[PDB]
This record gives sequence, C-alpha cells and structure tokens, in this order.
Amino acid sequence: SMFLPPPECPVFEPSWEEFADPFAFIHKIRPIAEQTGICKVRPPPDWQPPFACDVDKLHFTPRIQRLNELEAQTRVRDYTLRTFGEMADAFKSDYFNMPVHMVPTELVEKEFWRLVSTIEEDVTVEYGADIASKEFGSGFPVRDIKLSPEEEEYLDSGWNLNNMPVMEQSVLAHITADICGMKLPWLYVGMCFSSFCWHIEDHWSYSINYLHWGEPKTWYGVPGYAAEQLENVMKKLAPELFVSQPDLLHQLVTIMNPNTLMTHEVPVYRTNQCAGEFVITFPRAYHSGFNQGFNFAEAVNFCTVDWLPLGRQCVEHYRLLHRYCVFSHDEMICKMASKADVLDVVVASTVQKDMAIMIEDEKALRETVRKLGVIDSERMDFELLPDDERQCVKCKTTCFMSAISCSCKPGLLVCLHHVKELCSCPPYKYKLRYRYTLDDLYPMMNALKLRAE
Ligand SMILES: O=C(Nc1cccnc1)c1cc(Cl)sc1Cl
Ligand SMILES: [Cl-]
Ligand SMILES: [Mn+2]
Ligand SMILES: [Zn+2]
Ligand SMILES: [Zn+2]
Repeated sequence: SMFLPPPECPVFEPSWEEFADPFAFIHKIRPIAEQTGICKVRPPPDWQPPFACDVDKLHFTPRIQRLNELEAQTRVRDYTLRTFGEMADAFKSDYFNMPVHMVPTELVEKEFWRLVSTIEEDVTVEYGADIASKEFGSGFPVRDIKLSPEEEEYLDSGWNLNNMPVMEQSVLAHITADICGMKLPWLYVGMCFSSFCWHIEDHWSYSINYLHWGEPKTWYGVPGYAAEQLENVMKKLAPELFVSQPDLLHQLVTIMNPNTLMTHEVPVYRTNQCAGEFVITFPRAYHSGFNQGFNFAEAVNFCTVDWLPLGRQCVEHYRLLHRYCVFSHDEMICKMASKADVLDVVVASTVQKDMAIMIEDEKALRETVRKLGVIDSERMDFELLPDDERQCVKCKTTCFMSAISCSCKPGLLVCLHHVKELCSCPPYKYKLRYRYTLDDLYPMMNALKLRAE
C-alpha cells in the first residue's frame, strides 16, 4: 500500500587483495551485478581517503528543481558549501519538525514518492552539479600545494576517481578527442529530496560514484537487459520525453515511481549508499534516486574492454534514433590500433576483434554505394574536422571511416547509410570521402594480432 520498496541490490565487501585492482574486481562481480544494473561496494575499513577543504572558499551556482512525477527535466544565486549546508539542514529540519538524524530513511523514501505524486504540493529544492574546475575541485587528493604522506597512498589509488579514466584497462584512455564531460569527474552537492531522473550513461558506459560524506543517497536501478522494457513503459505514460531533441544537453528525462515499473514487470532494485561507499552502474542500466539530506558525491564514466561491443551496438542504436554521438567509436578503435605496440595485450586482442567487424561492415557499405553509381573518391582526414562539421545530415552520426559529399551542397555530409539523402544531383556528381583504404586497414589489424600473440 502506498510505497512497497524494491528488493535490495547486491552488496560487496572485498578484501585488500581483491580491492587492489578496480578492473579485476569489476570484472569479477560483473556476472552478478549485471543482472541488477547497480551494485554497492564497501571498501576495506582502513581505506579512508582524506576529504579536506574549506567550506568557505568554495563557491558554486545552484540548480533549482521542482518535484513532480512524469514532469520533464533537462539533463544539463550563489552558495558556499557552508551556506548551502545551513539551508539544506534547516529545510529538512523544518519539513519534519525533527532533528535531521532522527528522520528514518524509510520515512524520507515514502515521503519522497508521496510528494512527487501529489499535484497540490509545489515543493522546490536546490542542488549542485558540475564537472571539477578551479573554482570548485575534486574531493580526492591531486597533485600541485604539498601533501601529507597519507594523501600519497591515496594519490595513485585505482579508486581515486581522477585516475580511473586514464588507466590502461580503460579503453577511453587514449582518446585524444576532448570529451571532457565524459572523462573528467563530476561533483554533486545534495540536500533532502534533491533527485536525479531515470537515465543511462552516454554510449552505454559504466559509471562509478563515491559518496564523500553526509547523509545517504537512495538509488534505484534496472538491469541492462530490461532497458527497452523500461522505455516502452515510459512511452505510454510520458510520450513527450520522446519527442526528438535538437541536441544532447536537451535530452528530456523524468522522475517515475519504481512501483509503476514493477507493476509492468520491469525488475527494479534499490540501495542506500552511505558515506565512504561506492555505487557502480553497468552498461545500459537505467537508474534514478534522491538524497536523504546534505551530502557530497563525486562520479565518473568509464569503459572496459568488456564494453567495446556494446559501444558499437550503441552507436548503431544512436543512428536509428537520429541522436548525437559524444565521440566517434571507429575513430577510437583506429587510434588504439595505431598505438598497437604499447597496448596492453588483452586490450589489443579485444580491439582486434572489434576492428574485424568494423572492416567487414565498411567493405559491404562501400560496395553498396559503388553500385549506386558513386564513382569519384578522395582520401579525407575526418579527425581534423570539428564534430559539428562532420555529422550525417540525416542520422546525425559522427563520420570517421567514410562519408559522401557533393559540390552542390558544400560542407554537408551523409554517412553511407543515407546516400539518398544528401541532394537531388545524379550519383555520378557525388564523391566518396574515406579515411583509409581497405589495404591500409588490414596491416593495422595485423599489428594488433602480433601484439596479442
Ligand atoms: O544528479 C545528476 N546526475 C546523476 C547523479 C547520480 C547518478 N547519475 C546521474 C545531475 C546532473 C546534472 Cl547536470 S543535473 C543532475 Cl540532477
Ligand atoms: Cl509535487
Ligand atoms: Mn548516471
Ligand atoms: Zn547517416
Ligand atoms: Zn548535389
């Protein structure tokens, strides 16, 4: 009646040995956690990174939030950490006429789902969300200022989240394209009821989130295999969130009761994440939640070799939906291949397999456009073009392997799936622009094969 909480998600407490290597561990729990979409990770007891900072010297600009179920929010007037905290604590304490630590988590959860479902209640809250900058930086230790020998052990940790993008079992590593939103950590300052709507990460990547201090964060999560069920359910009840958007800052997202999803047979899991705990989201796992009170978290995207085939499927899916890519997947594969001699050996074996599918798809597409009568061709270094200058006019995919142009419409490109969509000139006026000949590609792949023995 009213709110029936979803079953709890898996919890992991690894030993110092298991905990040593982030990617080994995440690869270990993967067959479990991928069935529930999210999971929680408790570090060893002696693992306490030193959060330290001035609550007075760090300023930020707050975002405002209305709390209404099925109402649309867009994915992406000054507070210090101290003045925000004073506001958040007063708010929660006045809402319940209790001292903040005495409000049971069970009750804030029930209350949250009641107030978003009621039209008479116009509750608004505020929060902070921004990538790490100089005006406001990471909660983890970084290099600059001299550091105490404890901050040193934590400085190179796998679980320091400034380090995780740029390690070498991460594939998003050697991307030289700037994808700052997706390589740098984000900082979140929460208060009671401030929330995050149902979403999946760009390019179906993993994410990892650490709560530094404060009151808990409540999460809901759906496993990757149920993603499309969840999307069907959400199209019936809020079809406005699915009207296609002019870009990627304008993706529409919403709050929705997990009981609604459970009624339509979507599996959902919950957890409360407390200070010093990690939550991990797996590829294409939908998730949402809200904060129990004043707190501070930090989070980052990342991609393992596991993910590479889903990254290809996802870019394919983006094309069907005509939505924008954050980076070119093919451009990343080729960049890694061009660094094949310094690649980790299991990485090189996995890239080579994805490159083989890439090449074979590209062969077929080029034969198809040839039989359409496109005859002229010229090499072109796509990676030098700004992204907005190389998106398919039809499906908006970011071009890298190849594209069709026409002197008729200078500057415009279509990918090889949308040759019919550039203009009305006969196909002999068109030109095939291409990064690599088939003959350049096979030696790139061979170098990968050698590296992997
Ligand atoms: O909170 C946010 N995102 C989030 C948080 C935790 C897990 N996944 C996603 C977020 C980012 C914005 Cl920009 S406005 C909000 Cl709200
Ligand atoms: Cl409301
Ligand atoms: Mn997220
Ligand atoms: Zn296209
Ligand atoms: Zn033309």
